[PDB]
Amino acid sequence: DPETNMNVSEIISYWGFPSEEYLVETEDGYILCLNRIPHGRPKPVVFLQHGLLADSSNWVTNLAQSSLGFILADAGFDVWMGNSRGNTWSRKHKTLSVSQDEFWAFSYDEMAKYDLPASINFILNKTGQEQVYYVGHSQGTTIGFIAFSQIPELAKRIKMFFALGPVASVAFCTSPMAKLGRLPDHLIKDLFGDKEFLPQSAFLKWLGTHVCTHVILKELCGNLCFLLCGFNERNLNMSRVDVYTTHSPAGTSVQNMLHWSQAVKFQKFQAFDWGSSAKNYFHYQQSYPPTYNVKDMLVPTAVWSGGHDWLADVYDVNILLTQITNLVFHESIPEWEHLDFIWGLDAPWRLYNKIINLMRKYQASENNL
Ligand SMILES: *[C@@H]1O[C@H](CO)[C@@H](O[C@@H]2O[C@H](CO)[C@@H](O)[C@H](O)[C@H]2NC(C)=O)[C@H](O)[C@H]1NC(C)=O
Ligand SMILES: *[C@@H]1O[C@H](CO)[C@@H](O)[C@H](O)[C@H]1NC(C)=O
Repeated sequence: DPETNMNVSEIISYWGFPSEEYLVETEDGYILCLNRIPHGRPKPVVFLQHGLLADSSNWVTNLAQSSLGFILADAGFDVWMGNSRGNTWSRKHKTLSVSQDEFWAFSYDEMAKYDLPASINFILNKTGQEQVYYVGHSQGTTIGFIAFSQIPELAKRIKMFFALGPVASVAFCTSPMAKLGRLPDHLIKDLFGDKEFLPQSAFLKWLGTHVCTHVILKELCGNLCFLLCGFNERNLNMSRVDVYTTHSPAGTSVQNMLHWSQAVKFQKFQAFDWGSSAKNYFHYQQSYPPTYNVKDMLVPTAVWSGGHDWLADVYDVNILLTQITNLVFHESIPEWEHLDFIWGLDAPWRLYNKIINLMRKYQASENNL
């Protein structure tokens, strides 16, 4: 497969689409790579945000008529895809080197606080548009829930929020992440260091111990993304595995994994606990981390969840839906697993078509004013 050892711009150009990349600088000096599909093979803007240990690839890794990024371009949208700090394409800084611990001293807190405002405000300036549609998967969902409840000036800029496999609280997840999560913070630091989260073969074998055993592929259990997220074999293109395997995982910090462990352990949707009153005060101007309330998020939201989703589990998803003021739509696809939202064979007709039609319903209402 030519897409395996290709960059995200090369994949877009391979499928016959216009490709554009942009370097954006955050308020805290990180240099993010934005991917753009300006037209199909001024238009309304859609911003696609990847999840845990992923990248822009996620929206352009199936075929031209089965990948969200590509179908949105063909449906008449100006497609923008974000890359979270620390991944393959966003591992540059104005001052810091990738060899310094301070470079990796971030979690999804900084992604929501600095990556999203910088990325969205760059787009709105470039296009001249006043608003964007926001689509998030997995961790991209939580970045949205934080950014849009914490930054009301940014929320105003969002027409509609499409949450695919939504994650706020991760209190009841049964994914191998709750296993890594329930280890003490000092042990995670001891095993993986203070920089990039790079687990070796022995750790992934331990994380995989009798949880990834009623699977045909099994090579998928060696992959960090497939392991933490979970895959539905009834709905994956098992011939495309090497494309998914090469592009994912795409990189994150040990601190981001520490934050996800704190989310499992404390069962609270909050900012990162730095370990002491003094350390927290140095970051938040208070001794305990600020809590994030989904009730403060007034953006019109459309939610898709999977009944067999390990990470964005049924129990946590049901709690979340009761907290979304202005829930426009919600659907639970009973057999879907976490990765089905981005790589499901049936995702174009059970998901991608509904997203396009809700955007058009919003457009019809807009054009009516
Ligand atoms: C499922 O995966 C296979 C393998 O990635 C896809 O087949 C490739 O499709 C492209 C575009 O049509 C061709 O250029 C390749 O030569 C095909 N073969 C291989 C082995 O890469 C297939 O189209 C995917 N999609 C579905 C829905 O089956
Ligand atoms: C992607 O590959 C193309 C072609 O080699 C190159 O021009 C571009 O700068 C690359 N982008 C990144 C982010 O590596």
